[PDB]
Amino acid sequence: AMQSTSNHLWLLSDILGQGATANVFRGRHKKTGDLFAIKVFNNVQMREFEVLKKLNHKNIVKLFAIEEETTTRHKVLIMEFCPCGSLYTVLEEPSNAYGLPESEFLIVLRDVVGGMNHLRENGIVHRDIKPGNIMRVIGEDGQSVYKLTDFEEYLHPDMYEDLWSIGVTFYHAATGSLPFRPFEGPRRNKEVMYKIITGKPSGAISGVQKAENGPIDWSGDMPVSCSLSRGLQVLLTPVLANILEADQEKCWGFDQFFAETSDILHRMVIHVFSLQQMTAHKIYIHSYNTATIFHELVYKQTKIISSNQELIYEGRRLVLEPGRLAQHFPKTTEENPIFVVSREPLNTIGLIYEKISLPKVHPRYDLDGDASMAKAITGVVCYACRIASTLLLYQELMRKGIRWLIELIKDDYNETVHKKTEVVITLDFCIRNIEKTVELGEISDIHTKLLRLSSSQGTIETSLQDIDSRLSPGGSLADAWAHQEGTHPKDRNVEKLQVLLNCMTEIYYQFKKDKAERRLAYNEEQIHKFDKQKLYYHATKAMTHFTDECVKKYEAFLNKSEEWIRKMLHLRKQLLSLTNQCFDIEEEVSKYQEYTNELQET
Ligand SMILES: Nc1nc2oc3ccc(C4CCS(=O)(=O)CC4)cc3c(=O)c2cc1C(=O)O
Repeated sequence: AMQSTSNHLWLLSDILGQGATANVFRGRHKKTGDLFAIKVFNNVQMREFEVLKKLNHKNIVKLFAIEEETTTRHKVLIMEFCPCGSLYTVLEEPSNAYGLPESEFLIVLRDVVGGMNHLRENGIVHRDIKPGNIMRVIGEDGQSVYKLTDFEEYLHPDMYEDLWSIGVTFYHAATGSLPFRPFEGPRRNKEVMYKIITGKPSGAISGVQKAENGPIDWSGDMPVSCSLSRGLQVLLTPVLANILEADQEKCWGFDQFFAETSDILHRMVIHVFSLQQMTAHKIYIHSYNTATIFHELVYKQTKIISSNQELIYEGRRLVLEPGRLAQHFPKTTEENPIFVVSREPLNTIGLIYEKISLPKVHPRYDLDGDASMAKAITGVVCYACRIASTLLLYQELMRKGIRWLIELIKDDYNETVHKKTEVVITLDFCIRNIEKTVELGEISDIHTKLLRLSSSQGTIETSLQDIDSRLSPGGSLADAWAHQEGTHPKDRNVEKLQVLLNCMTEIYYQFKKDKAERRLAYNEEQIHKFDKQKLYYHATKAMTHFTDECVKKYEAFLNKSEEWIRKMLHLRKQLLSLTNQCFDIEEEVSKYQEYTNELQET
């Protein structure tokens, strides 16, 4: 049994979204077989619907045609089918439980901004913009494409009794959670939800009531679990904070919103890894800005002075001209960035993350309880699987940066030998050319000064070959410990966690299907119970392997890194002083090579 039309037909089982106005079915065309989104209304239109046909944009679901059903003669809308679901469906997956991927987040912001701007150029107010009103289509290039279509938690404080729901959506897509949540959720604590919005804190964007009828934990920054880069949070926070307060006097409006959002999307990314702080970063800088502004953003994200920023890329030093535009910088990835080191001693911090534990599993056979329990616990393992791959990246980036920096130091040492041979040759060809010619005080004073030079020049040679003995294998500065301390891709730790993650996701997706069915049979009930216990042994087995292998080896590698940083900073100061002791005596032998060697006489 199913409904049909002159051109389309759809089954009642293939139902997608179910709402108050109408329901949307997955239907096909009678002549082509192509799939469409059929909207059948449960219950002026012929003009306001044909004006939505001509609406053609990448970020808007195309309304193809309007046909009338066969049996009920209901107005049926034929719309573009988006097989991936809505943004809410995307945010339901455990990998996005603590926030969208950073690249995926930019696609959402681009399509959402690009879609509403085309609707404002035509004059359509969306009123309600939630992850449910944002569909997802896979483009011809494999990247997601988000589209608006349909035009309690996403309401303005005055409407609770336009840019608001956009700020709630972007915060939801960035943290994996809502900005304003009471204790028992926005249900019976609905009056608390309104008291949270009317608190008008302005600068703050979050309000978490972690106790029943307790306080409201405000914050102006993103949570630690945010999977966006710290450079992206700095540019995102003021956009939300200025669109999340009831004051129209203090509201931004679309023009300042569209301007500041277009500013973010037009910035390219320069990947930088602070080798001394063991921190990776992303610099959002416009392609027309100069490298001076680039060093400014690095200082605002690492507190390293701009003049002290020494850059390494692909095994060599990197000199940035202060006027060199950002679009001419070398292309960088998260795995091949620009290592920044500084002569000033820096604190070794490492990666900062929110340390979460497994929530306990209840024995109550609750199809809704087990589902909401399985969703949070699988998102925790994803976060632990996320941090595990980040710690592995930090360690492998550390090994390349250290294995490079020792070659850059050995390059500064080899340049010092070049200036040493230039002084030794000058010394010998000037201390012996005097012996050839050899009124006595004018010559004996030279040898009491030429022999002081060759003596202090020799002490440089001894303290140089000492550094050459330190930059040798096993010379109290070898990078061999980096390969024998932390975790490696050979251990395959990220994949070992990904194995237990898929089993927990398959159990979650099954419990998500078990909740749709109102009740289960006796046989299916015991499978829902047996796999609910396996969900605990997988999460417990993963958290054991995560903390007792990934974290321990990481903190052992980091602790060994902080010591090696000091021993490296120590050797750099010596080699710098030893080279400065070569330049000032390269010119001290210049005061005597032309002095007495060239007397005056006709
Ligand atoms: N044009 C539209 N195309 C739509 O395609 C959809 C395709 C798939 C799904 C499901 C995938 C897996 S799942 O787990 O079952 C969750 C939902 C939902 C939709 C959907 O809701 C939808 C709405 C519209 C609209 O215009 O409202």
